[PDB]
Amino acid sequence: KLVRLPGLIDVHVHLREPGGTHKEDFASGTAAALAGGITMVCAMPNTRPPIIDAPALALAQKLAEAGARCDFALFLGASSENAGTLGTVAGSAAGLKLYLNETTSELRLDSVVQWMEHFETWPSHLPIVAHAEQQTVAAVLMVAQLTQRSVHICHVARKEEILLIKAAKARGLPVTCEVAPHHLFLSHDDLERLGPGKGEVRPELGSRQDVEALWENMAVIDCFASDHAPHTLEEKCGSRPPPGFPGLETMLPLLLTAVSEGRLSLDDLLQRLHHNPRRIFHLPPQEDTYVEVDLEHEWTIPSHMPFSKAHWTPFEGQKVKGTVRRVVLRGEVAYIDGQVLVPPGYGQDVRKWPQGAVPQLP
Amino acid sequence: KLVRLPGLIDVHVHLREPGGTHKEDFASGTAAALAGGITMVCAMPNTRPPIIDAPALALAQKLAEAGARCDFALFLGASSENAGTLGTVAGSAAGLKLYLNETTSELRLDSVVQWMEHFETWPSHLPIVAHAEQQTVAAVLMVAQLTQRSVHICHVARKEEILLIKAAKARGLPVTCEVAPHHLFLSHDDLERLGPGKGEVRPELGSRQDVEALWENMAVIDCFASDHAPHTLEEKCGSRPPPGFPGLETMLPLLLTAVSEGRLSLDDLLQRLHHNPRRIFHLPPQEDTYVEVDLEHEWTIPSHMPFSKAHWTPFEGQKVKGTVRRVVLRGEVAYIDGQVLVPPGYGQDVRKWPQGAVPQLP
Ligand SMILES: [Zn+2]
Ligand SMILES: [Zn+2]
Ligand SMILES: [Zn+2]
Ligand SMILES: [Zn+2]
Ligand SMILES: [Zn+2]
Ligand SMILES: [Zn+2]
Ligand SMILES: [Zn+2]
Ligand SMILES: [Zn+2]
Repeated sequence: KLVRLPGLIDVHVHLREPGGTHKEDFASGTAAALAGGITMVCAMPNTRPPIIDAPALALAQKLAEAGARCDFALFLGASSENAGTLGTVAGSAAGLKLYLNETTSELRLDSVVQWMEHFETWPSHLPIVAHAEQQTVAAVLMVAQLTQRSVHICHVARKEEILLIKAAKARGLPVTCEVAPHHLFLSHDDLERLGPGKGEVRPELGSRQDVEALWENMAVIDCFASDHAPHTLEEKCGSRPPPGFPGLETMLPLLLTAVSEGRLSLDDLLQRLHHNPRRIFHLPPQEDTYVEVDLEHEWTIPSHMPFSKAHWTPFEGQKVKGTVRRVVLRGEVAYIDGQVLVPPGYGQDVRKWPQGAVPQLP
Repeated sequence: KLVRLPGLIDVHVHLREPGGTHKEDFASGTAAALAGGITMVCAMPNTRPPIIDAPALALAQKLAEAGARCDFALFLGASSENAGTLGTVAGSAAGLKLYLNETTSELRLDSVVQWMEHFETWPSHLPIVAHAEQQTVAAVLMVAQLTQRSVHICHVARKEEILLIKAAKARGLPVTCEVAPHHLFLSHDDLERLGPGKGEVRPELGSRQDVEALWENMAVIDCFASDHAPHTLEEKCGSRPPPGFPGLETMLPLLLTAVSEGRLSLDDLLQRLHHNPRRIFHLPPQEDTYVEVDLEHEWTIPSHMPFSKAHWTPFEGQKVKGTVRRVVLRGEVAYIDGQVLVPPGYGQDVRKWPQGAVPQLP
């Protein structure tokens, strides 16, 4: 009755530690990951302090080693001051994150020349990922070509963006991309229900035509990733709502529903939540690690999932078919039927495993 | 000084056992694989008897389990009589092999309708690979679309073929392909040296323009695979030369030379000899497995490599930079500097590992 999947990987999560632990911490965010059938996460650097230098990375690594329940890697963040300074720690990170649209004064880059400087100084064998919306996708692709290296585009959300990436791939350019579940399963049609606070997300929800273009161009999508961006309901419904949705606990149930409906195959799903994340980010295998899912159980997403401290979900009310029943991580039962069974600190930094270093020429 | 690589995978080898063991056997062919930095091979079914039914597969599995020194999976072969009969053993094979051009009376398919029948009856979640040259590439792609599933094209050798596959990928069709080293590093210019016997291979050596098109379209190539096709020198130089080159021991040195010359990156190589083979064929990770290579040592390929019983090589005289120094397979030293150190039978059938079954819906 159950289907055994390999350990799934989410390459785009915000776990809020250090500095935003009321929204989520490593322990709660990785519990959410396990309950969503995810056994490895890559955590983004827009924490407080942001992970933009070696001291901040060192702090975040110890906090994750002590709090994470699943395995992880941590991104470094590009700033207006750190190009050329990250070489000694670069290989210990998941990759480098560029925030190319509206952002915090610390990750903010004010000039494309600063993007160039990062592409030129970051080690050429290590991953670079970009938050790049609309024409910014084209712009960062140009910078990647000028510096003759690859780039990965986060959360593609629009017909415009997926078709641009499609055209770049047709020209043989080294670009990969990911799509988040809210851009496949929500649209403008849902903003009346969500309201302008809860509905705030970046990239914003697309039109029906945007959603249909992403599905029609599934072949262009290399990865799914949640962009798990937990904020409390008070923050989402308050005066200055921060953008973002929680998504770790809902991503796999949503996608399994789509598999059961024949919208994509099980293999299509596993390429995008396992094999392609591995190969783009050079993430190591996890020994004795698997996820058991039940594809027959129909349920309705409630007003909040059990684990994320966000304590809300934009998918409330959607019917899904597909449940995570059991997760085994490195030989230990990590999750069964609504209970996480590995403690904070069980998770490890995969970049410290010998098989987790990115291969490079001498 | 040494570069650590993961365990490399060759998805296209002919190991000649059962029935052609003077050309190669599991023990000698997997020694050649290890000396070439390969830790897992997928063996083709055109043996004697050919692996076209459950009894033949059972025999080949035991012979491989007893003789293989590295890990393996075995292909089943499509015949004019076995469509609809392989369902119980299909999941235990690497995949199904279709020989669509000139071949033996046992793997010979006389009608595209027989290709259709195989695409319709072989389990939809399991791999299908095709020897398909020139217009046969287009024909098998059509059959794949009619049956709405994927196909993998073996040894792409011509500008015509890579551009057709390129066009299919631009239309979002589920097709992958592999290229063999002789089609990247040899051409018509080498036939005078090789002669018409040694030079006989299928697909035949291409023109300079074919070779240049493959390099220019590297982005379209998903895998490298040797098409290791050992025949003795007596056979290659005799009256009716069989097509094929040995290649396990020369593939990685040739490609490392190209990396050192900047023709492709180390990552490009590892996508094509590790990550993409894994994800196309759902091959499991190998624990505690790695290859150490030396990228500074310049040497000239001799008249025969140490291990393959073929006892000849078409790459004789080429200068290479790159050597396999050490291979560790599942925690045991398997190869050092010209000596294989694991015995016949150390290798295992990866499809019997829990992590080596192809995931499928209930
Ligand atoms: Zn973002
Ligand atoms: Zn991302
Ligand atoms: Zn994000
Ligand atoms: Zn890798
Ligand atoms: Zn062939
Ligand atoms: Zn092949
Ligand atoms: Zn072959
Ligand atoms: Zn797989």
